[PDB]
Amino acid sequence: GHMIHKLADVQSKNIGSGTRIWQFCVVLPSAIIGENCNICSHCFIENDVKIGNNVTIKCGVQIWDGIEIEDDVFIGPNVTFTNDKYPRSKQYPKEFSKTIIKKGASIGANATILPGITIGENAMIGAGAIVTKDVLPHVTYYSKI
Amino acid sequence: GHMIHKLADVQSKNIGSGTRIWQFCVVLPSAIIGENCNICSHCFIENDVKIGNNVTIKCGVQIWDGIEIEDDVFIGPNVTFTNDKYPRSKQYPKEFSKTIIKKGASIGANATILPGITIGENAMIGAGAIVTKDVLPHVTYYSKI
Amino acid sequence: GHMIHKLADVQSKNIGSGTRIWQFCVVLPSAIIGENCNICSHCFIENDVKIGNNVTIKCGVQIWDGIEIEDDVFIGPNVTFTNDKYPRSKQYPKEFSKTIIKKGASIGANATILPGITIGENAMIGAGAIVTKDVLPHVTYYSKI
Ligand SMILES: CC(C)(COP(=O)(O)OP(=O)(O)OC[C@H]1O[C@@H](n2cnc3c(N)ncnc32)[C@H](O)[C@@H]1OP(=O)(O)O)[C@@H](O)C(=O)NCCC(=O)NCCS
Ligand SMILES: CC(C)(COP(=O)(O)OP(=O)(O)OC[C@H]1O[C@@H](n2cnc3c(N)ncnc32)[C@H](O)[C@@H]1OP(=O)(O)O)[C@@H](O)C(=O)NCCC(=O)NCCS
Ligand SMILES: CC(C)(COP(=O)(O)OP(=O)(O)OC[C@H]1O[C@@H](n2cnc3c(N)ncnc32)[C@H](O)[C@@H]1OP(=O)(O)O)[C@@H](O)C(=O)NCCC(=O)NCCS
Ligand SMILES: Cc1cn([C@H]2C[C@H](O)[C@@H](COP(=O)(O)OP(=O)(O)O[C@H]3O[C@H](C)[C@@H](O)[C@H](N)[C@H]3O)O2)c(=O)[nH]c1=O
Ligand SMILES: Cc1cn([C@H]2C[C@H](O)[C@@H](COP(=O)(O)OP(=O)(O)O[C@H]3O[C@H](C)[C@@H](O)[C@H](N)[C@H]3O)O2)c(=O)[nH]c1=O
Ligand SMILES: Cc1cn([C@H]2C[C@H](O)[C@@H](COP(=O)(O)OP(=O)(O)O[C@H]3O[C@H](C)[C@@H](O)[C@H](N)[C@H]3O)O2)c(=O)[nH]c1=O
Ligand code: NA
Repeated sequence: GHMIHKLADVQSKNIGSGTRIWQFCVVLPSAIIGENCNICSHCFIENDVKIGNNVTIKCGVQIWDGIEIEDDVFIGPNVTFTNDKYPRSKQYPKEFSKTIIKKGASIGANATILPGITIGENAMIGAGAIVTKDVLPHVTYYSKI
Repeated sequence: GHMIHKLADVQSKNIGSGTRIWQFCVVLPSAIIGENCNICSHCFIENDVKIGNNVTIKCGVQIWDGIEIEDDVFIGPNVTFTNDKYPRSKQYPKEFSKTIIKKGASIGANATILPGITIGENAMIGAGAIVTKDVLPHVTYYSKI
Repeated sequence: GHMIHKLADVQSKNIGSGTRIWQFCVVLPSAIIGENCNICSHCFIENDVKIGNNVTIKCGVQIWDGIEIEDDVFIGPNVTFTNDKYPRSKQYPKEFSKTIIKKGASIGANATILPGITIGENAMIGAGAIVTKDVLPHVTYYSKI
């Protein structure tokens, strides 16, 4: 089975065995979540979303439509994803940009990921980084201070 | 009418027709919100706050006392506002700094807005930007990496 | 007494007189919180956590295992802490890195604090800063744009 906290609003039935979803999470009906994930408190997970197995999503993360997370990915707290490069209120694009975070990659706390981004397998994104371009497999990327 | 999610704590009656306020939002009594706004999950909206019509506020946004949002504004997820330039615990200023986000402006995901800031009409703030000075109407501003 | 909002999940009994804990907070059993703290909405507070007296924690803050906050500290909204320098999903270190935020220090909104960091007494961390090294007592530190 999976553990859905009574204080979460989980509307998806597509949740793998051993997955925990914690307090004050919202998960919309079409979200797919694999086995042995940890979805920590205060996350939002939209409809057009696929999350693999053994994925850690720390508190305060929103996963928008068009975002895929592969197996064994770590997403740090307050990591921010985007799917609309030039957002204007009530101006809905035909297609949202797709982001993919590839197997085993890690995104540091409070990093910001621009639309249409690929983060390669086993990459490491520094805490607080702004990711405006694809990060290659196994690369450590951070924003200079 | 307006839609207030049963899992929100909305204490304001000042909410325009067609406005949606989603799960785990807090809205204090004196907040004014216009028509056809979307206040996504996990937002906080204080008392001395005015939000216009057709405003999109994505997840994880707090709008403090002294902040005005004009019509047609887009606020990206996890955008952070401030109203106290030199904060010390339990040291309350006589007046909070005022921020105004002007008609049609857009603030990218996880941007940070310093106190007393004006963001001009139709401006575009890059995701993850730190805004330490006013942004002119129609200007695209982002922090260099 | 202390005020625990009915919409918070506070599991700790170790909460000082005059402390307020607001909506959609999670506080795990072993957390220690002093007197006259304000824990604003949408915070997460883990087990191996000590918070002193008169501490302000604004919305959207997570305090992980290994983090101590001394008296009179101000933590801005959406400040992000970390306790694992090279995070990989399901790879648990023997010891989490310890962070200490020393008496009277202030951390600006949406700042990011790397693991093992000391922020000295009465320091001021700029909004949106990335803190990769200890900040000395009474120093104002911010990330250049
Ligand atoms: C990116 C990271 C892996 C760097 O590790 P590293 O390659 O060992 O880097 P170092 O610690 O040797 O630092 C090298 C330099 O980059 C800087 N730097 C390190 N991490 C940085 C970051 N995230 N942003 C900006 N600069 C950073 C250091 O200040 C140092 O600068 P210097 O050479 O001028 O002294 C690490 O700092 C990090 O960000 N880890 C993620 C932590 C996290 O978010 N955990 C998840 C929540 S628990
Ligand atoms: C700011 C923004 C509009 C820039 O669009 P643009 O003017 O087309 O910019 P470009 O994509 O041409 O990039 C120009 C340069 O600025 C950099 N850049 C772009 N956006 C940046 C940002 N937010 N922060 C830092 N650098 C940024 C690019 O890396 C590029 O650098 P280069 O010239 O060295 O290659 C866009 O990148 C952005 O941030 N959009 C907001 C996304 C968002 O938050 N959506 C809301 C949630 S869905
Ligand atoms: C860091 C801070 C205290 C700086 O105050 P200060 O020392 O008076 O700095 P100034 O306003 O004189 O700015 C000096 C320069 O640093 C820049 N700067 C200021 N704060 C900055 C920040 N947080 N990040 C990056 N640059 C910053 C300014 O743009 C200015 O650049 P310039 O010299 O090129 O014009 C203040 O800007 C700040 O970040 N306050 C925290 C606000 C907050 O988070 N409040 C909590 C929530 S209410
Ligand atoms: C009991 C409880 C837990 N949680 C979440 C938030 C908390 O940190 C986490 C603990 O589960 P875990 O499996 O021990 O930890 P997790 O894998 O998420 O993260 C930990 O390990 C990794 C490797 C570190 O990088 C990370 N910084 C740690 O927090 O689960 C909640 O969100 N609510 C809860 O009530
Ligand atoms: C069903 C549901 C929705 N929401 C919020 C969060 C979700 O993304 C949003 C969907 O409503 P929308 O009107 O389709 O989308 P919105 O206008 O907010 O944003 C979308 O369109 C803009 C133009 C894009 O830039 C943006 N990135 C998109 O998310 O409403 C919640 O917070 N909880 C919910 O249960
Ligand atoms: C009524 C209510 C309040 N709160 C929190 C969030 C809100 O901003 C705060 C008000 O309490 P306060 O003691 O007046 O304010 P606080 O000390 O936290 O912060 C204020 O003063 C400091 C000095 C400023 O730097 C800061 N920017 C201010 O918000 O308490 C909630 O989280 N939920 C609530 O329902
Ligand atoms: Na943030």
